[PDB]
Amino acid sequence: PALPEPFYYLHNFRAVLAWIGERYADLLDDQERAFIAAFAELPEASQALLVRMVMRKGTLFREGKLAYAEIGDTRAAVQPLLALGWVDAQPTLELAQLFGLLKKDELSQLFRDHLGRANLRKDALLERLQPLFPEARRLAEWQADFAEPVYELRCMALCDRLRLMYFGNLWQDWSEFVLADLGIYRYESVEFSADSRGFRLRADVDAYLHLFDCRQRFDLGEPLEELLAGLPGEPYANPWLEGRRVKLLFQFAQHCEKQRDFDLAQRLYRQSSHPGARLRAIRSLERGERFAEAHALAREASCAPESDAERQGLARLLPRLQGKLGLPRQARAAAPEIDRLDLCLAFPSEPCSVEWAVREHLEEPGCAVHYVENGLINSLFGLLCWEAIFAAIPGAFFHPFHSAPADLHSADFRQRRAALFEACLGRLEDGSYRDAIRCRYRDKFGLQSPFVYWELLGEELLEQALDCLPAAHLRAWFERLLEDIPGNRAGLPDLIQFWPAQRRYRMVEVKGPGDRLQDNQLRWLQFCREREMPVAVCYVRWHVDD
DNA sequence: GTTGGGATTG
DNA sequence: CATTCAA
DNA sequence: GAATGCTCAATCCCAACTT
Repeated sequence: PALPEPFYYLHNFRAVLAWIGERYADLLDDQERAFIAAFAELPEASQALLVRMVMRKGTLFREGKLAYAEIGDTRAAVQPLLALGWVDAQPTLELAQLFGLLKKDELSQLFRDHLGRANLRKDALLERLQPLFPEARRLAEWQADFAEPVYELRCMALCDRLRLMYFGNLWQDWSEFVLADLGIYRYESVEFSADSRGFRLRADVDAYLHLFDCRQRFDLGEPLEELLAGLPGEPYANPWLEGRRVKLLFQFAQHCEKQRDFDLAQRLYRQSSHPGARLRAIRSLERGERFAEAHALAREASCAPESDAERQGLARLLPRLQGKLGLPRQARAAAPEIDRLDLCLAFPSEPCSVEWAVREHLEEPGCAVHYVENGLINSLFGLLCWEAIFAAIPGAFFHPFHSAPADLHSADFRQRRAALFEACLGRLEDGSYRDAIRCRYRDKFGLQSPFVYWELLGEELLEQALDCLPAAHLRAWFERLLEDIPGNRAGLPDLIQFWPAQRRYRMVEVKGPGDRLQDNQLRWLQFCREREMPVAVCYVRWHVDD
């Protein structure tokens, strides 16, 4: 869609280098400063060519796929990069990499004397020929008549280290700059300290890179024996880093449980503080026929549960373990009688998921039904509390592209922000919360945020929600979300219906045939019907006339 | 000729 | 989380 | 009662599939 400067991407890259120079100046090593300075020495076209290679996929390129008009002649622009070693000409290629660079026609002809196989695909061709050609070669040693040179980028690790230093993570690309400049991504602007940055110590960057590496190798099928040997056993000082580690241990354990190695899964879950891990360790011990440990851990956990999810899970585990130890059957109570509404509806032909069906059936004159499912309540929260969620609390925002503060999932996130929350939530006690939300809605429309789904929240659903929802219910929900954000942001009922005449609402969780209530949904039903909130669960059967 | 997936571009 | 498994 | 399969559209290139 034509940004006016043909070098827009190079401009952005220079912006990141400068930014890292001022904010990270104390964290950079010798190789890094040499890279930034050397890059500043490059002629514009070689700078541009570099950034082009960095932003594309993989490290290997054919000269002809590197044509660009701002740069002109590619060979000329690449020569200064060859002199620094940041690009190899004539690298050494594994057969698979040769297969990445080459067309299937060229490859079919090249090895034609070893192909009697069949007409068959490219990946199969690679498979058949790999036991034949294990030894890597330069491109010239593969075929000497191939007339297009091939370049390999050699600085990608140092670039990824720069990316992660600027963004505080590796998932965000440099195209963040162009997508925000084009208005495809619109981020809220925070004014944060000129000393604000993602990483404090160099070793914390080093560690993020090590965990990231570990996840990569695991995803490639590496045995956990050397994976675990490589991880640190001791927990990290930096807590947000210990989150990454602890998540990784968690997935290792899940993989183990899949392999039915229950003792190791238990071990790995037990050394992780990841939310829900203790539960998975009890359940793993039970699966490993280790009942006494499972029971012990379950009693430990029930003394001081981590979450409501953990309370609910122990409620099933404990009695089954008690039974497995031959302990007396302990009396319990029935579920709090979910308030249910049965519907027998036409068979659609064709589907038409069931939630749309109930939503149609419940919509009459006078009744408005919306398929929202925790997007409306979270949105109302994010609108009211916007000014606290985006507060300039130090270390919460270090660059223009945050969709959420960095500490959003930290334990004292609310404490750090305390006043500003009881300010915002306070507007629920006077009348001002409606106006405040409508203005925040108009001001902030489209801005990326953790809790506000704008696509879902049209002006009409906003107005009906505002005038039909009690403020005290809003406060109840909003405090429940704040208490544990990541465990409570999901599970609200599929539908919500409004009767704007009498300003009334009811939420409806929809369940088709073969559908049952998840755990979080059940906790939200319990929470709602302890407030005498209007929730109902709707179970649907289909009618086929024959 | 003709789709369809993935890399690329702004 | 929406399909499969267990009596 | 429980075990498990990081968001844009428009465009260009290359593999696969028709007769």
